Amino acid sequence: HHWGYGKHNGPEHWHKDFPIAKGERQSPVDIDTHTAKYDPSLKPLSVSYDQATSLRILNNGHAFNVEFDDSQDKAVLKGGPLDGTYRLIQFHFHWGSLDGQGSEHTVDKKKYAAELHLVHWNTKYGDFGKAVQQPDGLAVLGIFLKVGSAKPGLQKVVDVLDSIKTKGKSADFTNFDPRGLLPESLDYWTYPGSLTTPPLLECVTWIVLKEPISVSSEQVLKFRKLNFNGEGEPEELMVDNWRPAQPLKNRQIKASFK
Ligand SMILES: CNc1c(F)c(S(N)(=O)=O)c(F)c(F)c1S(=O)(=O)CCc1ccccc1
Ligand SMILES: [Zn+2]
Repeated sequence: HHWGYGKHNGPEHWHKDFPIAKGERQSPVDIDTHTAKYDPSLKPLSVSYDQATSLRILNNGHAFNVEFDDSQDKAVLKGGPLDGTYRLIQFHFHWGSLDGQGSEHTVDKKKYAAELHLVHWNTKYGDFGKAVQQPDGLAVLGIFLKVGSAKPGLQKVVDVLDSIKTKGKSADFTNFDPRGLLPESLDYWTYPGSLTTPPLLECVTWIVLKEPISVSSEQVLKFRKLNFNGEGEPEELMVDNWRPAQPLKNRQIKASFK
């Protein structure tokens, strides 16, 4: 009876195994755009993905993960609100059963169809597993997806999904360039928060871009053909793998713009 994205094992149950679920800096949150504070001290985000080296794509049972070789100083996130250098380790998405839901963060209560998480760890902690044990261990760049025109830089991911349909499947995934997933603007909101799945560790500086990317209905439809189950088990479509917004408690969301 492990955690997941259903009635008896979904987000409202996670606190029994992971009591930090009711902690002081949980994610996601609703972003109140009127209450977010413009912070003229915030720097432009520096996203340096030119040398990123993707390796593989994996269905981990609740998302698909595009993994990068993070053993050199390649794909890094810096600036913005961050004090160090954070290295890209992987990206994944959260999405809905319907276009009207799927994002984890919300913007004035608006839910997007999906949300992309580009996950980076602080190089001062040496590796990802040590970083998640620190309050400044991770920087996650969150990007909303809306349904409209296709995202061409997404299609290589979409097309490999039929090869990783079920939990535990992987496929080689080299030469994927994550710059194809970024909107034109790097304007953002930022706040201190957590992993949005168990173990829910309070280790994340969230950086959420204001500008969504467009993907086509056919692209998100292929996300929804994935399965939470393993091969040879009853089929459970991988949909609604998002945590709802959590209490903001004693936090301020800062805006890089306006
Ligand atoms: C990639 N690591 C990761 C993560 F990025 C996030 S999120 N949604 O970005 O805060 C999580 F919520 C999260 F829980 C993890 S995990 O590696 O500890 C547990 C395994 C896992 C892997 C992929 C997606 C979610 C959780
Ligand atoms: Zn995520």
